[PDB]
Amino acid sequence: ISEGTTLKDLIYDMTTSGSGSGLPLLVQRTIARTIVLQESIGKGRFGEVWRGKWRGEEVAVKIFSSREERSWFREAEIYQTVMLRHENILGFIAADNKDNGTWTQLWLVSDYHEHGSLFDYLNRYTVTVEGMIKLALSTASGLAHLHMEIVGTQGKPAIAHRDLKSKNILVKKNGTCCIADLGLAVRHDSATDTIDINHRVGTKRYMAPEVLDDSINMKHFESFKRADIYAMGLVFWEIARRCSIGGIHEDYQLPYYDLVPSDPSVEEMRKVVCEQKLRPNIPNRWQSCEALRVMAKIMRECWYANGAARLTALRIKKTLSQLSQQEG
Ligand SMILES: CC(=O)Nc1nc(-c2ccc(F)c(C)n2)c(-c2ccc3nccnc3c2)[nH]1
Repeated sequence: ISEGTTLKDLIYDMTTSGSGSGLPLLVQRTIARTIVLQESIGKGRFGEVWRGKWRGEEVAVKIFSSREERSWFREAEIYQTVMLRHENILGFIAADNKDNGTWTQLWLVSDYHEHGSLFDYLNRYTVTVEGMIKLALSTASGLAHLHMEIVGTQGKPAIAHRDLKSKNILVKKNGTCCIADLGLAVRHDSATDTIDINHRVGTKRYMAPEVLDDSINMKHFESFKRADIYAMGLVFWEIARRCSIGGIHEDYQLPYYDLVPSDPSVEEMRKVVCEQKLRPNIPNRWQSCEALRVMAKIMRECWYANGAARLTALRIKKTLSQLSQQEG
């Protein structure tokens, strides 16, 4: 990397470069190793994510714990898949490694979005009925592009987030969300019908019914695409459940808070979803605006305790794409 180069020039030179692929290793490496960590801004089992500057430009640095090396690899593998780089899918910058044995350091460097995750934004603020759409449409524009199975030269195989939730969604400056945390994600090659997979994963909450009572078929790459939606459905609930309309904007709450204890189990969740087939009670005061209902629609159009029955991702994309025209 030459004197004066800016992260912008890198990314630009990249997108507009021959192949729609990430930056050259040696370069990704140079970046990671010259980043200037600022201060931790979030932790987890996956490790911990910090905020840092690269030659002045802020950046996000997710730092895994050697013990969690595979989680690191998968993301690195995926965020670099042939041509996945939507406007709603976390801009991947680089991945690197550093020591030996017990202390090996694994990093993933992305783009920094001040606002943070939805689960934080939905707690710090109260979106507009207008914003509720940008946020919900983008998420949808994203999960679409992720399942969007292209084919040919370098057709991005269809991918399934396998763990979409209010925390793994980041919101930009212009109130545009973007998918993130593709660690548990899986790919699907259409030219040989394969899946690089392998049990019950994801957050014990937004788990779809198929998985909860185990009666799901992993042979067909749909059981995956499907569960993506239901979960993305629960996420919509939270968004509007925190939307303002003249004063009423019920406190933020995680899906199924009044039914099962905080930090649920597979059993405690399997009872209120499989059995009771109960969903987050959509307050009656919801049938107010023409938009607000479209959500309450999709929200149940997703909460079907039946796989195939759920709406497609690409769909909600088109429907909210239209409801975006007529409104605002
Ligand atoms: C659960 C959770 O917080 N997941 C999660 N993974 C990442 C991340 C960061 C860098 C990177 F390269 C990759 C691939 N992912 C982030 C993330 C990304 C950008 C952020 N920008 C500001 C604040 N927090 C952020 C947090 N959040």
